[PDB]
Amino acid sequence: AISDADLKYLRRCVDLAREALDDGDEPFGSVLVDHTGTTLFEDRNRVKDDATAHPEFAIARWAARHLTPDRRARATVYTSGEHCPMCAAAHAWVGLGRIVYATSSAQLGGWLTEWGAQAPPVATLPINTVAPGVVVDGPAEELAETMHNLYRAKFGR
Amino acid sequence: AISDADLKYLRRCVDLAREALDDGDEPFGSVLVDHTGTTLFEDRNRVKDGDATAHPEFAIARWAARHLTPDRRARATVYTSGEHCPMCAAAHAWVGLGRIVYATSSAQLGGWLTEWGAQAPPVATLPINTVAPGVVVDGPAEELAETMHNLYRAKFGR
Ligand SMILES: C[As](C)(=O)[O-]
Ligand SMILES: C[As](C)(=O)[O-]
Ligand SMILES: [Zn+2]
Ligand SMILES: [Zn+2]
Repeated sequence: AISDADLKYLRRCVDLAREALDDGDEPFGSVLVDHTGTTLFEDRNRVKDDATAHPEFAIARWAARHLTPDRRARATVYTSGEHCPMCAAAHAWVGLGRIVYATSSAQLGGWLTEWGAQAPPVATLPINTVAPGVVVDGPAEELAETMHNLYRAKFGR
Repeated sequence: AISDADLKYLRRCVDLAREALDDGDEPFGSVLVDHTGTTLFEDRNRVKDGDATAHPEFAIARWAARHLTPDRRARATVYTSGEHCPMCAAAHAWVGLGRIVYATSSAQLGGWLTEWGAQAPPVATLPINTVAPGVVVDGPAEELAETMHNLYRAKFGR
């Protein structure tokens, strides 16, 4: 279930991923939203300015520092790309709520393989393999081509 | 695959885990050792201030990314009292660290929790190589099973 409201936030994730691309980083963007609708924190990949500089992970730590457990449980995380296992686990450790993603890690994995990219050193596990209790929605068919194009800009060869 | 020298570092990890439990934190301890046998960085769990991501293996991955070249990372070993959760195993692999040696597996931990009637963590106890297929992993250490059973029971089995 991805509503029109969820798509709007996913579009903002895509914009953040493009901000990252244009700054020399990798095209991953994410947004943290309170149950009450309000955007709490937005981020993107900052690999240039540690390979662990993932925005979803920054979200998890920001949430643990700024929000009570009750507010974390009720918050939603939107993301352009489905969390890697590092980030899915961090999300569950700090007790955040629903995740909605635009493109799956399986999708990205298949595209990387087409570009002849040597396999990343972390497996593309579905969020629920890592974090079984998290409610996960995605991918968003409307945004597949756009994300393919952003990924091609960074990782195509 | 567990040498005398490896076991000595695992005993240091256990001591770090005990330090953590005595300070109010969870009993997890880890040490980063370079290819010359020199300890570079030691750490322990620090979750009690409210950040459940304050794991020592993740601190080591970030420390290593800041302080070590890619070549030095690849040749360093991470010793740990408990096998890396998926968060920490992924971070380890993303930063390009080398071998991991652990005293107790995640299979041991998960089996003990269910023995004790304790709630499972919200992160699945995936073995390191499910998350990070290329990392060389050694453990667990039979010599340390009873100690770590006792230590995890103290924190998680009440
Ligand atoms: C979707 As990611 C590589 O920022 O965990
Ligand atoms: C063995 As652990 C919970 O510090 O990743
Ligand atoms: Zn990630
Ligand atoms: Zn961990």
